[PDB]
Amino acid sequence: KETAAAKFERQHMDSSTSAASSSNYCNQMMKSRNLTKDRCKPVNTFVHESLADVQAVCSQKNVACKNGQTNCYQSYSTMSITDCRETGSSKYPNCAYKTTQANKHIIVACEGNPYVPVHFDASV
Ligand SMILES: CSC(=S)/C=C(\O)c1cccc(O)c1
Ligand SMILES: [Ru+3]
Repeated sequence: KETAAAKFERQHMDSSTSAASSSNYCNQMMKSRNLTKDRCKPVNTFVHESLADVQAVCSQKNVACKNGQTNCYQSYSTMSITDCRETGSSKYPNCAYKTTQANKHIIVACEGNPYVPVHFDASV
């Protein structure tokens, strides 16, 4: 029932803050977005731009996806993001993450009709 498009919004959209509100950000957000459910998701990126701006990336710079598919797109403008990376001492169910804020171009995979983001591939 959760569409792929909806899952992308759950995993990767946080339009509510301009930047990572705190060294705590990742611990709180991975948990509440259900990314520490069955395992600690090792790496995950949140984007702090509007939904419209992030959906519009599917019409921007077409680039190869890390997996070799052709349906990835790089943003022309930089975007405000937060990178969440599991710590060395992190142990499920107490998943712990380092939080890093940045401004970078994002790369997303897009699929469907309508053609919308479904995976976060990379930042550059
Ligand atoms: C690491 S890629 C780099 S930083 C590229 C850009 O900023 C970029 C690329 C194409 C068009 C454009 O207008 C901007
Ligand atoms: Ru650039």
